Amino acid sequence: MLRLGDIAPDFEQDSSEGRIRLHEWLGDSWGVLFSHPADFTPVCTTELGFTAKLKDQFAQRGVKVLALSVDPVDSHLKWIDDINETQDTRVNFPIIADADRKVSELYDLTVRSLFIIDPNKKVRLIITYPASTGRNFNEILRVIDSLQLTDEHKVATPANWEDGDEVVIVPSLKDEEEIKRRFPKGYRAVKPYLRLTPQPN
Amino acid sequence: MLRLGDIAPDFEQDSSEGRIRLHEWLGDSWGVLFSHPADFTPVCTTELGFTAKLKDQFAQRGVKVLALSVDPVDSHLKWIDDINETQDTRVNFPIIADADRKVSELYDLTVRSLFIIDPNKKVRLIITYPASTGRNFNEILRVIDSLQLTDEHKVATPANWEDGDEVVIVPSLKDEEEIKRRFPKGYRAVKPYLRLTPQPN
Ligand SMILES: [Cl-]
Ligand SMILES: [Cl-]
Repeated sequence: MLRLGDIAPDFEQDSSEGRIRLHEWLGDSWGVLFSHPADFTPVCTTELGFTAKLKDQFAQRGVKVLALSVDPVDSHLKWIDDINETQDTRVNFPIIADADRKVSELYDLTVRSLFIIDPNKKVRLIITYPASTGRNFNEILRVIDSLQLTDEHKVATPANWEDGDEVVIVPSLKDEEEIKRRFPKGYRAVKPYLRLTPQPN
Repeated sequence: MLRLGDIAPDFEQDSSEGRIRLHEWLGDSWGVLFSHPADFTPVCTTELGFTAKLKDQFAQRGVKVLALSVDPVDSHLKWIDDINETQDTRVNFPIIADADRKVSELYDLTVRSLFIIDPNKKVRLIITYPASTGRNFNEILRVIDSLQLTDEHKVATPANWEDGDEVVIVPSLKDEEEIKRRFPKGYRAVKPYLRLTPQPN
């Protein structure tokens, strides 16, 4: 029902780091909300492990990270021992306890979803993966870079774009003077609808 | 409404390679159905370009690839010139023309969706990306490898798993004799719920 461009619903809820008021807690930065169906599940253990190891990577992009599970806070803190010990890491982000299902109803939640939330609290990507298959975390960082650049500049990122790669002038932008103004590096109209420009940063 | 574990609805429809009866056309292999909102759009041009370049990669995994757009077949064939010329590639897969919206209603279709379909015609992953952001195609191949392995073996793939990496005994499998039987390479119970085993292939 929740979809891309909708506002990520606010909530107040207990976490392994205390009460989180989502919109306040995010403030200015981008957000990632990772859902886990249960505590003490194996793929999720490796996922959180890896999310902890990429803390520098998210902070450097001004991204704040939450995890969400129905199990209570005291359970999350036992699991954080498991994750720390087995994944050789330190969990350094909040795990929400949704023991009343307050957040789970709002985000329309065997599959596990991930929501990327922008500074205006808009949902910018929903990724749902089945229990069988852990996530690739390079892909969420890449997607965040693309999202940040395309909010600041009138570009889209092509297939197999990585931060720094050549981009595409967004098709809606047709005014020649505004293009000249926004892209001093210029562009190659390899087709009239395919205007390739250096990443303008 | 369409979801993971549902059957990918069958359809007969015109394509740049002729009439496609999806279930027949897939037959035994895995499927990827890539949706594009329109022909002659820039990100999609790079996406199809790249899908064409990975034909060896999909075939080697016994995966068949379709693209879907509302524009008519004669339009797809003009666009295939554009894609061939600008992407330095040869489009070698069918692009469905959905000029009656027959397929678009069935798959519940600015965002563009991708459906991974197994040999039993079940939907195994839905990925929806916004217009701003081209896909990473390493990630769809990785996901396919994980899906194929977890259908054949009672394992899940951990975070940042690549074909060959160590996996996890699926949590539902508890019978010790059946574990011994299925995993002669053995496993490390680093926790009772986190049983790491070599990729059994
Ligand atoms: Cl690249
Ligand atoms: Cl790996």
